[PDB]
Amino acid sequence: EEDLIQYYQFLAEKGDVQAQVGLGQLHLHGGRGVEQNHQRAFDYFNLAANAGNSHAMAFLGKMYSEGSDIVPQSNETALHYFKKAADMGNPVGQSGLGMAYLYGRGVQVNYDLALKYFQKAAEQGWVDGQLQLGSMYYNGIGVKRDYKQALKYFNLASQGGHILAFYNLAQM
Amino acid sequence: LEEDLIQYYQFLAEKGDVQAQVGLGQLHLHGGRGVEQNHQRAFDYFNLAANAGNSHAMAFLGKMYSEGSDIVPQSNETALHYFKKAADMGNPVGQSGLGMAYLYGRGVQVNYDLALKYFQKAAEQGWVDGQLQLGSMYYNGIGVKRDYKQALKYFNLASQGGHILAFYNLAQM
Repeated sequence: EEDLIQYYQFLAEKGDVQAQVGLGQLHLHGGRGVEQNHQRAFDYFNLAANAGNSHAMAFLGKMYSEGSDIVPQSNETALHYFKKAADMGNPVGQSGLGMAYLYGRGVQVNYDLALKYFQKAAEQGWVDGQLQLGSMYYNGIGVKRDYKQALKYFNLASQGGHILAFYNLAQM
Repeated sequence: LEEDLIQYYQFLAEKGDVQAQVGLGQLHLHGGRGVEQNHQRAFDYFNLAANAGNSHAMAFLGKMYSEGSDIVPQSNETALHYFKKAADMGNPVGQSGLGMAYLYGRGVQVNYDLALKYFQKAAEQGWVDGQLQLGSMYYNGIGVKRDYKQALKYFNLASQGGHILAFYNLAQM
């Protein structure tokens, strides 16, 4: 079991992008056998992102949107990354741009754009995108109020994004 | 007021809403948010929705038929009927159903080629179980020659909850 973690660090060192992102995330939270390190997380994420991995880009965007002493907070490079991610089209990126257009974070407030981004994320099962979309329907922000739309997306979010999510969690 | 929503769903299912029939069916199948475990109402909702063309309803039926109960008397041949209807429509649960069927010759002749290809189709869709089956086959060289790295890829996917982003979703379920 320890060998599997070291094997992964080995494959990541040799350019396995999947391994870089996976490990990046485990250091970001502390994991299977992995001790938590934001340093190692940011470094892995830069590796995979420079290789073009959309998930890595989005993780960076997050770390810049919510800055620590290792990654100092900056909404401008968080935007840079959410936009690279979203172009490809990663739901986390789509959500990020969504928030930016909803609240004018580094961009002019634009409710249609927000709406379309949250919808794109929401379709891909991204619970947050669904929550955001639900709020906009509930509060009639991007659109005219539809409590039932809100109900649909809130329901999806509560199921974990998809009716089958339970079963994936049932084995995790 | 959650009860009012459960009743609102009962209302929508009763008026032909396929999603609501399937959703409530699932809640009755396991026992859930405000809902009592009831295999009978589960089976009725699943039949209602399957007749309407819903792949999830079909797959659920396939499941309670491969795995018999007192309500649903076991028949892996109709379990196969439904897994095949679901799989025809891209449903990962169905695809996985055929996969098991071919892996272990349940109501069908053993065929590792088919098991492997059905598990691939389901795994592609983030379905943790299909990823596990596929991983097992590569790891123990069942359908093909042992491919430790393939095995590893799918085990990793499974361990992440089917997708690297899955943890973030499943944390809010």
